[PDB]
Amino acid sequence: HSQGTFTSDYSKYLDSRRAQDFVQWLMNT
Amino acid sequence: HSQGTFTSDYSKYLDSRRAQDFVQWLMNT
Amino acid sequence: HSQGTFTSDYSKYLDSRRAQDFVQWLMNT
Amino acid sequence: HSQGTFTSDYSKYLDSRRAQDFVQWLMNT
Amino acid sequence: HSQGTFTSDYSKYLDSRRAQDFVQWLMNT
Amino acid sequence: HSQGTFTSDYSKYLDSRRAQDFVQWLMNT
Amino acid sequence: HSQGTFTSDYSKYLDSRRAQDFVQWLMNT
Amino acid sequence: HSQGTFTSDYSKYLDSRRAQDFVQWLMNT
Amino acid sequence: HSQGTFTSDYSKYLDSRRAQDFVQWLMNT
Amino acid sequence: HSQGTFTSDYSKYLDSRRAQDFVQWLMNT
Amino acid sequence: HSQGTFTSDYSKYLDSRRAQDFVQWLMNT
Amino acid sequence: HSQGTFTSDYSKYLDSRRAQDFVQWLMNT
Amino acid sequence: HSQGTFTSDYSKYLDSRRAQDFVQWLMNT
Amino acid sequence: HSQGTFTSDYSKYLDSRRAQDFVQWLMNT
Amino acid sequence: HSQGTFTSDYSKYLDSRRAQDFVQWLMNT
Amino acid sequence: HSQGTFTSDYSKYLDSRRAQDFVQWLMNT
Amino acid sequence: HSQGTFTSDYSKYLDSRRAQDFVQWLMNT
Amino acid sequence: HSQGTFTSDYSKYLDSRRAQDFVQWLMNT
Amino acid sequence: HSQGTFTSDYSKYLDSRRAQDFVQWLMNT
Amino acid sequence: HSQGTFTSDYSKYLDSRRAQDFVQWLMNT
Amino acid sequence: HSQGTFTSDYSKYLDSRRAQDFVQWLMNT
Amino acid sequence: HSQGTFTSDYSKYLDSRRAQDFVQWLMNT
Repeated sequence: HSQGTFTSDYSKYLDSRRAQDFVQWLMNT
Repeated sequence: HSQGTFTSDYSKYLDSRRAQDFVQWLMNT
Repeated sequence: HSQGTFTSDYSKYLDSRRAQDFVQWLMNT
Repeated sequence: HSQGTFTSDYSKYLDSRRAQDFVQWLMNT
Repeated sequence: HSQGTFTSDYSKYLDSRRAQDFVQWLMNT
Repeated sequence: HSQGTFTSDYSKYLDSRRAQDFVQWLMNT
Repeated sequence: HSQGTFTSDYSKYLDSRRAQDFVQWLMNT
Repeated sequence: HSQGTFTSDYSKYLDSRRAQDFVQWLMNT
Repeated sequence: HSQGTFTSDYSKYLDSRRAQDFVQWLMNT
Repeated sequence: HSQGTFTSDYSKYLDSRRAQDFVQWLMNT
Repeated sequence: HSQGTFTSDYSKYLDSRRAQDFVQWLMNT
Repeated sequence: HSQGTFTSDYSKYLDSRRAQDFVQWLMNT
Repeated sequence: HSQGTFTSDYSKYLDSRRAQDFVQWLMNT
Repeated sequence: HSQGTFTSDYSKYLDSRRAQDFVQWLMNT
Repeated sequence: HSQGTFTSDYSKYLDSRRAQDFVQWLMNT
Repeated sequence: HSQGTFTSDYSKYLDSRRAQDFVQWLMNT
Repeated sequence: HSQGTFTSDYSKYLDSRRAQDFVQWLMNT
Repeated sequence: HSQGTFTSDYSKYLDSRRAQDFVQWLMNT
Repeated sequence: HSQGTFTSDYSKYLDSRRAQDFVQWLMNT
Repeated sequence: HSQGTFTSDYSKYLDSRRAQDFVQWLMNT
Repeated sequence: HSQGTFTSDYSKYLDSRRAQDFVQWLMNT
Repeated sequence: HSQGTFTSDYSKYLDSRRAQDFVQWLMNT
């Protein structure tokens, strides 16, 4: 697990709507 | 598991709608 | 499992619609 | 399983529509 | 299973439509 | 199974249409 | 099964149409 | 776990709507 | 755990709506 | 089965049309 | 079965049309 | 130019060294 | 040029060394 | 040029070394 | 040039070494 | 040139070494 | 030239070594 | 030249070694 | 030249070694 | 030359060794 | 020359060894 | 020359060995 990146998500929705809104800008000169 | 990257997602929706909205920009000079 | 990359997703939808919206730009000079 | 890459997906939809929308650009000079 | 790459997908749709939309560009100089 | 690459897909559709749309470009100089 | 590459697909459609659309370009110099 | 980055999220919603709204801009010259 | 970044969130909502509103701007010359 | 490459496909369509569309280009110099 | 390459396909269509469209180009210098 | 993001940088150094040092952390729950 | 993103950089160094050092972390739950 | 993304870089170094160092992490749940 | 993406780089080094170092991670659930 | 993607690179090195180092990870669920 | 993708690279090295190092991973579910 | 894809590379090395190192993985479900 | 794909490479090495190293994997389900 | 695919390569090596190393896998279901 | 596919290669090696190494797999179901 | 496919190769080796190594597999169902 030295470089291990463990991700766990459990999702349960009844009559539901998910709206994840993400704007990202990254310019390096 | 030295470089192991474990990802687990469990999904269950009844009459549902998922809207993941992602904008990403990355220019490096 | 030294370089193992385990991915598990379980999906179950009743009368549902999935909309994963992803925009990605990556130019390196 | 030293280089093993295990992927498992279980899908079940009743009267459903899937819309995975992915835009990717990658030019390296 | 040292280089084993196991992929399993189970699909079942009733009156359904699948739309996987993927755009990929990769030029390296 | 040292270099084994096992792929299993089970498909069952009633009155359904599948639209897998893939664009890929890869030129290396 | 040392170099075995096992592929299994089971297909059953009632009044259905399959549209797998794949564009691939790969030139290496 | 020397470089381990463990993330765990458990989600359960009944008749719910999630609205994560994120605007990010980062240009460095 | 020398560079470990552990994040844990547990979420449970009954008839609820989440509105995380974030505006961020960062330009360095 | 040391170099065995086993492929099995079972197909059954009622009033159906299959359209597998594949474009591939590969020139190496 | 050391070099055995077993292929099995079962086909049954009622009022159906099959259109497998394949373009392949491979020149190596 | 409605969504146009124009970036121009002109750089000329004689016997010079550039050290842009940036640390950024952003976790939202 | 409605979505045009024009980037121009001109670089000329005599006996020079460039050190652009960037650390970025962004996890949203 | 409606979606045109024009990038131009001109590089000329005499006895020089370039060190662009970029660390980026982005996980959205 | 409606979707045109023009990239031009001109490179000339005398007794030089280029070290472009890029680390990128992007998992969306 | 409606979908034209023109890329031009001119390279000339005397006693030189090029080290383009790129790490990219992108899993979407 | 409506779908034309023109790529031109000119390379000339005296006593030189080229090391283009690229790692890419892309799994979409 | 409507679908023309013109590629030109000119290579000349004196006492030189070329090392183009490319790792690519792309599985879509 | 409507579908013409013209490729030209000119190669000349004195006491030289070429090492083009390419790994590609592409499974679509 | 409507479907013409012209390929020209000129090769000349003195005391040289060529090592073009290509691994490609492409299974579509 | 409407469907003409002209290929020309000129080869001359003094005390040389050629090693073109190509692995290709393509199964479509 | 409407369907003409002209191929010309000129080969001359002094104390040389040629090793063209090609593996190809193509099964379509």
